[PDB]
Amino acid sequence: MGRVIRAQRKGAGSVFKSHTHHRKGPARFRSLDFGERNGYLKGVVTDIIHDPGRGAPLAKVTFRHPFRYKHQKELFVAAEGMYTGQFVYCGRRATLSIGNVLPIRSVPEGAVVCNVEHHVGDRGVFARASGDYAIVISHNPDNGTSRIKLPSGAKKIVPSSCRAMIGQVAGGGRTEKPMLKAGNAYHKYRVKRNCWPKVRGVAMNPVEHPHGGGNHQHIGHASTVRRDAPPGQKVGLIAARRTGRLRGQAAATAA
RNA sequence: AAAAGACUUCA
RNA sequence: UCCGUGAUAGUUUAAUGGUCAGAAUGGGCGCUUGUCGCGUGCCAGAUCGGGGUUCAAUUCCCCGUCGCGGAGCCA
RNA sequence: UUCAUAGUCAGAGGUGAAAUUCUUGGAUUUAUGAAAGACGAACAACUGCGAAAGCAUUUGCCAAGGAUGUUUUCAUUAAUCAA
RNA sequence: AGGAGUCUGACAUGCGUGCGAGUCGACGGGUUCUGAAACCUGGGAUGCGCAAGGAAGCUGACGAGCGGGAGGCCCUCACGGGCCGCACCGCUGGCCGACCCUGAUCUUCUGUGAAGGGUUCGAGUUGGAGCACGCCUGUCGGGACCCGAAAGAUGGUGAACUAUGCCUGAGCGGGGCGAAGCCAGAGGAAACUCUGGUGGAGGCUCGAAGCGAUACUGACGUGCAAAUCGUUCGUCUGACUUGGGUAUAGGGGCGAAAGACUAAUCGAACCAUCUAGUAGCUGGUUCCCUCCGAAGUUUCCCUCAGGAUAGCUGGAGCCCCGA
RNA sequence: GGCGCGGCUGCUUCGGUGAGCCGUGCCAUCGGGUGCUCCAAGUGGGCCAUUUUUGGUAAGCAGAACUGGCGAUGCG
RNA sequence: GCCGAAGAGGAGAAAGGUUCCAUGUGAACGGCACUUGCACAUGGGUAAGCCGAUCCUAAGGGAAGGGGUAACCCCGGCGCGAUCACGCGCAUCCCCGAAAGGGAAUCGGGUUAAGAUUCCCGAGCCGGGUGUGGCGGUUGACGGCGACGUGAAGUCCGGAGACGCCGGCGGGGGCCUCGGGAAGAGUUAUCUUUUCUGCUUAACGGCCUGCCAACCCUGGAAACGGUUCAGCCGGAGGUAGGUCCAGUGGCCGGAAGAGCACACGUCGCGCGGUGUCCGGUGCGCCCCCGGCGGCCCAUGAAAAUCCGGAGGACCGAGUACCGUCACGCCCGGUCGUACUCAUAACCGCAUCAGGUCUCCAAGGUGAACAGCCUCUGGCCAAUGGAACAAUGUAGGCAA
RNA sequence: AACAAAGCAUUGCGAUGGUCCUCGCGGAUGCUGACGCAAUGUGAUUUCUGCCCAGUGCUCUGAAUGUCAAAGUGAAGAAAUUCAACCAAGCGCGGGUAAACGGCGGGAGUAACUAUGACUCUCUUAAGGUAGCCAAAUGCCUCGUCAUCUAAUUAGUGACGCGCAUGAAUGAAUUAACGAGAUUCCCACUGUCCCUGUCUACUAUCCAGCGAAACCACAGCCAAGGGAACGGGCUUGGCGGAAUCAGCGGGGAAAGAAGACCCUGUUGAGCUUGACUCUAGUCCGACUUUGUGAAAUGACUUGAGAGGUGUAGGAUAAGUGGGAGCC
RNA sequence: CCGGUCUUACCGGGCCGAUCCGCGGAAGACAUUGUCAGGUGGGGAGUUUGGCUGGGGCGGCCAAUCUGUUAAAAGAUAACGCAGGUGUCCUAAGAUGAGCUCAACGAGAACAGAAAUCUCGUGUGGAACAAAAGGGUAAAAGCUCGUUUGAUUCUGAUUUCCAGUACGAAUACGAACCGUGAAAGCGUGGCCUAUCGAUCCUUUAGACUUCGGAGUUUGAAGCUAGAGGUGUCAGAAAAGUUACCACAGGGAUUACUGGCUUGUGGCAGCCAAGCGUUCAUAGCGACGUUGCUUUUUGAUCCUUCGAUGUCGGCUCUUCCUAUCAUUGCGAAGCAGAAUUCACCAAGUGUUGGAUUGUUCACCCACCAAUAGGGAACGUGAGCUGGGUUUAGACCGUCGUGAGACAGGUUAGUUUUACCCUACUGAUGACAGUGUCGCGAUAGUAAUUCAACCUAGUACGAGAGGAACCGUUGAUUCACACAAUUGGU
Repeated sequence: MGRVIRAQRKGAGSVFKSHTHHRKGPARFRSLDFGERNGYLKGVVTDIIHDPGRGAPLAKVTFRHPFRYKHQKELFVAAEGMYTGQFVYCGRRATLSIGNVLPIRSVPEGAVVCNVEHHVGDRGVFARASGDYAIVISHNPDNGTSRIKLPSGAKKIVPSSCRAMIGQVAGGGRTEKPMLKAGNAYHKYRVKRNCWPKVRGVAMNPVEHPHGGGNHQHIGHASTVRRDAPPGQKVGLIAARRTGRLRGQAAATAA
């Protein structure tokens, strides 16, 4: 049989983890007391600070409104075009301006949003990463459902009460340009949850992977491996729909 | 609104 | 050199239950067409070499020539 | 087109002819409703405008340019031009 | 000097001794010496026997010689035969259950049971037995004559070595080359261009501290050293080097993945235990003498480096033909 | 071993025969090289020579047969 | 003669664990001698308010439900006022975790065989904790256009500490250096003299000509002007100029006719001299420090502590209220400190050519490497003797 | 030359993510969000990346038909035991899918000089090797053949060439820079060489002192022969004055290691897989947790009705007691 | 609004002052656990993975069974010994009885050749009997015809199995029961010589037995007998790799050195077809045949697996002769003359380079010629370390894969202080002394070339082109010295 394949090493352990202490703080969207046509939540962006845990920026927002419990703060997710000294509005009668957060119901159809909730008050799930955005296609006055298209193209049915932020996430185009030092890849790995560099399965000797062994390097068996297959076996193309470059489309996806 | 291709050189 | 794996018409290549052998292409003959070709009807194998068993062997054994794959450590 | 809902049967799609495709797990075709994306039919004409490329939903905003008419200014100031 | 047939059980025996169709004694009490033990005794325990068969019902006799050949007698005695007579072996056949067949008398619910035969198996006579301990010898066993491997398993102890991570510090002489783009000078309508020039980017170059470890296939090779020395060679602002504090622990970890690395131990760490593993394999197994004196063949066998069963041997008893 | 007497029996005609059995009498060049029982051993891998072989060019080959020796046998 | 970033200088971390100092020995050690020693024996030495521990918090060791797991084992009111005694307010807890992250305060001279920034002598300061008076002030401060300089419960907001890499200007430091040239030392087969040491003093109470950066100060009013090493800056008002703030291990000057030797000259004391010398060069951008530009698919710790903004209920009469000066005092209650730190004190079985961390990158010529040096300083490794063949190992040169 | 790498592709993932550790809590995912995370293939640039879905892998839809477990459910039935009906995922039935595993052959005849073959055939098993490269770090034959270079070159380089057995992300070709990587040539130079010398140093040697191990059944001459066929010693021959110093290591099958090779042993161990058997994990159906009801559509009591398909018989003799009369 | 107070006042307490009333979301009889069922399931774990055998593989059956030969044996008898069969096929391809007798050849029949068919004559085992071999048999055991069912049940003495060991098989009976047949008899499977499967379980057969108060149904348990898998045939449920390896052993067994052999290899003799114009023997020489060597290859398995260090090379000593050169020779198809073949002969020589790890061999210029063969393929307590031959890696080929190849490639370690012995070299007693000597005996030193004299002679048509001494010098080796030249 074998010594454990790296995929089990994910598992638990100090080596597989991110530097979670290092991450900058929780960036959850403030669950509104109530009302909010301008300023029972008014923010000023004061600063824009990088998030190591995702590599795109946050905007530092204060947020100052009262009560007790009152709760306010802090570093909310940046959208494109957010600047120091711009106003942020968070809630139901917030102005429809980029950087403001409000429930989907309040948003006009055809407006790009980010930090969209799965479930109301979870504060925001979908459209997060750099330069991505969901697109709110349908509402109507929809008591029942607000239809949003996520960046993959899947059309998601969400409760109209789910809040989102208008605009697309900052940092777009990050993906376009090539890393162009091994060392650039290296530090970028250090920050995230990953064991790098990666040795190819074929490169190893048999004990380390299903791919390993053989004088010349090659996968002894067919690469694409079972949904049924157990952990340790399941490597390569897991249960692949198709392979090789030709004749597909993006995901389509029914409701 | 057309199934269907060729066809040696110099005179 | 050892263990595995085949061969059937000019060529590529199906097939059986022991009594029965095919296809496609290529080719041989007509018709298309002014003439070739595209197309259209017609035709034609000692099942590798070899011996044995049987009522009857293309089919069941054994050998061999060739073409294949796969092994051949610790020097 | 997709989604949902209504109803419903043996086709549909497509062409030269067909097949691929789609198809009983109820399609397509049919009605209404939603969201998204694209484009502006009808209008659009031997037609108008920008220096040219080009530019066509109506509608609102900033701001340009060519007509004219004035006889105001420079009173012939100007023209074309490789780089 | 130490260093190998031990220990006792079972099952089978040899040799011996007491009673002998039963024998056989714990445990208690009774009692001395002695922690002992002994003796009397109830007599546990109910073996092996005393007769057997078989799934189970349930059933269940002991008479005979024949031959060889022990020995007595009769005789008659130089010889000698006749008879019985039993050892013991060979040979014969009936019986008692089981199987199968015929079954009387008859009982008359029901079936028992004379006579007789076949058949194999076991049993019974002239082939009548044991028990008990001791002392032997074997077999199997328990570590099983003794030593001798790699192992597998459980639970602990290791990241002071080393791998990777994290935290937080520290280190990199000096020199070379010259990316951003802007000045002047100069051109063009613009676009932007030429030449001088500045500034300095870099898993950049030559190289110090520091890291690494290519070559002599040198020196050493019971060393300075359980991987060292000299000289050579590579890197040296980076995916770099490194101090400390520190994660991740055994088919698990860690690996830029070599089966590399986890305290001199890694294709599965170390410790202790299971454990006196287990070895058809190698080695060894310690006093004298006597009588006789090998096999290296045959069938079976996951069988051919062994078992098994005869074959080859030898002892111990019993008896009196054979080329 | 052979004979006679007497009983019983068999297989194969209500048919012919011996054989078997029992009972009873009669008459007849070697020389212990040897039987039976219990329990135990190494084995349960050989060799060679001679003779006869079969394979193999052969072989200090391989593999049998028949025997004597070595193994386990001194001494000359 | 050798050692030179330490093939052998100084200070230390870990680790050792008394190895240190002294005296006395010499059986064993030291791979040999030994009078010696890091061997043996006996005595002796380490002294902290101001060094460090200590307090904080960082990967994480986690204490704290519930629950798997028998189980081992593993994941995830308190506080404060308040004096008369009593009531009021809130959100994520609490310890360990760096003797090299962060941090309240000390130097100079002297002295011991052995300690020493540790005791002393002089001087200073801190922290923590009760009294005192000078007065600076009083319906909670004047001055300076301004900037800015010279009370107090309930209650919110917060810096410093506190932070990456590259390049790299500026201040100035101790250096290196030169000369005027003291004071005093070398030395001349044969001189000019030069050459050499040497001229040195705190921490810090007080003064500063106080750089850069910010001055959206004021004031001025540039459409081309100012200005850098470079980028730049400006009419959301440039350059002048009237102002500010504002560093330092940094100028001054005091601490300080406090101070031990440096050297010579002296029995001892003393006395003189040096310590109250002058001036400057060399991007040595070195270490400390303040700025700038550039850079990252990569963004560079936290808390303790120090410390103030507010925004204020209450309280301000010959009564009564605060806060730097000064000052007076007490406390200062814990542990550690020796020595080695390595070709002999660590790890490696050894007095092992191995391995093992920080600072001293400013010692002189030459910065191409390497060498040589010197007032630091340190050393001649536990074997010698006499020849010198071949063999061998290091190694030069060969027509 | 291995690994990494930046760059290039497939695939899984809609969040309580899929995936890893874990009985579990929970954690790691991720205090992230498809421009993200995992799982894998290949490996800068540049030009490119052909054909095959038959087998294997995997995936898709399956409201319909042959196979497809258990339970509940029906039949015989005292049980139970035998049988049925229902049927998931899974075989079947069908498709997609090679930058998935991988594959890319076979033999023929033929031109108006011969030569050669543009031209006509199919089969295994899906296809039948395109661009390139090619005497290859892949070529057996083999030092292939030609050329360069050298005197002379199994080397090296260039060209050819049915390639024993090249070839496209099992990546093909190509290629600047880089390199303690592999091979070759030239100049410079030289003691590597002709061919050895002298010289230094420390050893050596000798002296004083200190003072070891390995190893040791064995006395220890040569040439022959013999012998278990590789004798220091038997046998015959031949030689030898001992002892001691220094050396060259010929021999003692010299010491040093119970051969790593190889064979066996009903030995071990790591690894593999479509041997065997199992065990986690995943998918899927059922049972508890568990409470409701629309009806559509299955079923049971009573009660009141339409009627009851064996030969002949108008039609109603399905089959039982009753049975001479009920209004 | 109330209370307290000093009611031109001050304090406390309650209510109202943007509200009455009555944790959030999602989702819900699912899901998630708990449990069970089917499917996938080297992710993990435990395991196995057939012998023989001229080494194990790899091919093969010679792990069961028959035979002619082997086989010397009455019986028993080996080899991967020769030769070849059986693992089926048969209710007629059995049984019996009556009745017939061949295969085949000649002769005869228009057509028919394959021509049967039909006839006659001769016809002894040559035919016929399913099937190997072999042996057997002529009113049959073979043929023909009818009938029949005994290929029935149960039992077995005994032989084979095997000298005593099982299943199997045979060779007979008896008991029961039939047939045919005239019957006597024959008939206990196949002409004969004999043609296969335990053990649990299951299956059924027949009858009977049995399962713990009585009583009654259901099944179970069982005796005796037959059929269902074991061809690894006297009976396992069952694949590989390891070059990462490990262990116990074996020279019981390989590679490998040695030894035996000597087919192979090398060399020779004999004979002499034949060719060389003619001429066997100047030369060349087949077929055939006998040998010698031990230095290639093969064979064997004696020696070592508690260890024999590998190839190639280098250097260093020694040898053989089957002689390449040199000396002396003989013949010639030897006019000179280059030569060609061969005799005696081992003294001395036998080289330097290019490719390749190479040995070998190819090539180049040399040379007088650049011989071959042994000494453990002489030579690792000398060296070297390129190949071979570990662990890393690539390519090609094969394999599902681990991984493999007498397929290629890059990288990849060389321990020891000499006790004995051997020799080189130095010491060194006894004896009446030192020195000078003798010389038994022991080691070997000179080899070869070029050129000149002879001679442009001999010999020769010519072309070309010799000898002996006499002279000079140099290659190679040895000893030695150092004036010179050269090094230091």
